[PDB]
Amino acid sequence: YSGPKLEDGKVTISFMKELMQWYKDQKKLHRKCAYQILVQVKEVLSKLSTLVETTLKETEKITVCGDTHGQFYDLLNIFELNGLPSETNPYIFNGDFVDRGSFSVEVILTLFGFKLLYPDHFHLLRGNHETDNMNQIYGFEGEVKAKYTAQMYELFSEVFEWLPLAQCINGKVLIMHGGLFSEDGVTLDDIRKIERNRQPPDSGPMCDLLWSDPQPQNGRSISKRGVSCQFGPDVTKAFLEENNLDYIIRSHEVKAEGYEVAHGGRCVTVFSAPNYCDQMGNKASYIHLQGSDLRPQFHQFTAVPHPNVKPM
Ligand SMILES: CCCOC[C@@H]1C[C@H]2O[C@@H]1[C@H](C(=O)O)[C@@H]2C(=O)O
Ligand SMILES: [Mn+2]
Ligand SMILES: [Mn+2]
Repeated sequence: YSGPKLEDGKVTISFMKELMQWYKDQKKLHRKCAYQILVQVKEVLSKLSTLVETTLKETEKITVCGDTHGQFYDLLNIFELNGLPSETNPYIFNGDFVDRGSFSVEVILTLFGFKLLYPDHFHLLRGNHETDNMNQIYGFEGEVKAKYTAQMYELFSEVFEWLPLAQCINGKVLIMHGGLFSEDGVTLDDIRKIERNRQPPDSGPMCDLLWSDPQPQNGRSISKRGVSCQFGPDVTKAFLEENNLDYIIRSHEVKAEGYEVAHGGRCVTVFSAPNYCDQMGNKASYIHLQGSDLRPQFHQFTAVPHPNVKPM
């Protein structure tokens, strides 16, 4: 009976510590508490712009993480290496929290819980895996149905629809899960105006932000993924200039080193799922930014042990 409980229906730091320990021990958060986090976080997210704009004063830092894919024990490792989230220790998790990994429910409810506890200092951006098509195929819909009910998954889907699509730091660093656009002339204004509470279209700004990848050569190509595009160093350069930006931070691609600096330093990939699917053997990384110095400082980390549940 000693499960983690909300206090007056609200998330507290005490609750989060209890939750993370509960999840470490492979136990289930009660459906009614899961429900409350989901409805409350939907309210919080629905009030946000499609483009979150964050001001980082001279002394403040922020941590940017890439894909986590239900690798809950590696998530806790991030917090042990880099400290728990707080108003003095803000985080951005750049999409793809669920699917692939076997602890997606644990990752996402932990992330939502911290979103509720620190709404102004804990940021969640939508990934391509925070969608129906992907969830149906790649594990999350199954996991929710196994641990809770079909109805619970519908609520998760409707919550994902309210996740912002991009974040801009000090008007200079733009963060999105996928990347830049299939068409020329897209601006920050276009992004702000995206009605995001939906499943992504097959093409468009919303699709691109979740799906596109950088390529080494100039111009654009059809995506190997079958949706969106591959964009070259020249595409990046122009977009940044037209929008008065310094560089972009994206995720969406595994790197053996857990990060990649491409397009002449203008396109940065960060990936936070080490030894992805227990198979890839890749390192992962998180990024430190300061605002007195918006240049990314990379921190590589390796996978930690987890209980014997196979991917998917
Ligand atoms: C094309 C290969 C690039 O790496 C693929 C990675 C493995 C997972 O995370 C990314 C990729 C993505 O973000 O879409 C994969 C996935 O989420 O299915
Ligand atoms: Mn992705
Ligand atoms: Mn991914």
